[PDB]
Amino acid sequence: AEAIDQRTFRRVLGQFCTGVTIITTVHEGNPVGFACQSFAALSLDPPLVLFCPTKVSRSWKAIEASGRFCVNILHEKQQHVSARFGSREPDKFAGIDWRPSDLGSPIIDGSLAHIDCTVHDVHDGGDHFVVFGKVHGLSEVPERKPRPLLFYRGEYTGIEPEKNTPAQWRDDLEAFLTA
Amino acid sequence: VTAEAIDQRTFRRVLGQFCTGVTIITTVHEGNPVGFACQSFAALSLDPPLVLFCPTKVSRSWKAIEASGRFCVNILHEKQQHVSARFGSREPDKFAGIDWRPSDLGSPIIDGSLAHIDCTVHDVHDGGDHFVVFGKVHGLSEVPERKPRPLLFYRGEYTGIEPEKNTPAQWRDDLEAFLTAT
Repeated sequence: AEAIDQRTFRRVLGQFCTGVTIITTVHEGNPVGFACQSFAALSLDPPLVLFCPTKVSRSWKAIEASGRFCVNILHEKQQHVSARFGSREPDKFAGIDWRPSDLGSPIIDGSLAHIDCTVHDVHDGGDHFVVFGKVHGLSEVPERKPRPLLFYRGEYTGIEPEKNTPAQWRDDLEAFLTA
Repeated sequence: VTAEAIDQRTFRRVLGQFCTGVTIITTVHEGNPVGFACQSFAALSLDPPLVLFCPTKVSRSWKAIEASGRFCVNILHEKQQHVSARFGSREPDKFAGIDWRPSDLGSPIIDGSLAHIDCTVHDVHDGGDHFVVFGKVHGLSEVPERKPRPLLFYRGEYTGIEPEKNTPAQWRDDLEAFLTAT
């Protein structure tokens, strides 16, 4: 009954659709990363983001040690990259083109956007941590078609661009960070 | 030394490249239903079962949620763009013309939503010009069943999925698996 309760959490929370990130660092010379969907924009002033690694994550411990990370937001053509980071295969950056950011963290070629960060604060979050990052630089790749990789009810998907609709807002007290 | 190095227009443009669902987060306070639209939501923990959301420090709804001690998260269907629009307006009664009923804890469920999650306030942290609020999950539901077509927000616009793109996914590394992985 414990395992069924956990299956229900996974299914119901899966109804909230998200993009997909790879969060990366370099620790003593080698590139390190993990796939993550528990990402959000947090604050404009100061500029902050958050992400939620598991308490058992090996990749987060490398980020904690360096104090630096880059967030790569994935394009739908990068489904293979996400699958690679999700596996137990060694040498995860093999065959994947990348370059260091201004702070030294891996930027993956072909992404929609990247965000160059330092670790700002860390909190306990049950069986996960919540990590705040301070933003030091960011950009989107020009002329790449805006088609994000999605994750919804346990499967990869993408958008139908014919559905794109302008949004108007008036309540300034509750403004989205991205409007 | 106080540093200002990030342009605000650039922040909004770049962070909009991360696509999200759309929620309405609700409570009852001083005999009235209260709610707001929010994209800063995430699944947080399995054991214990937790979620998080991030209201602005100036939020009217957060003051009501803080006082009552409880909230319900409603995940919207693509045909509910009109609900998100009303909650994003300055109308004095936002629940007018929108069908709703109380959850087991006593917070508004929006009829026609894809799913809802019934919570109590668990902890609260400072997050710059926002707060980060943790909720303890007491109930959750994805019925009555509706065709699985979520309302999305991407690059400052509403959108939706192409269901022909839906593809199964496998995850061998248990130490890093998503909370919602099958």
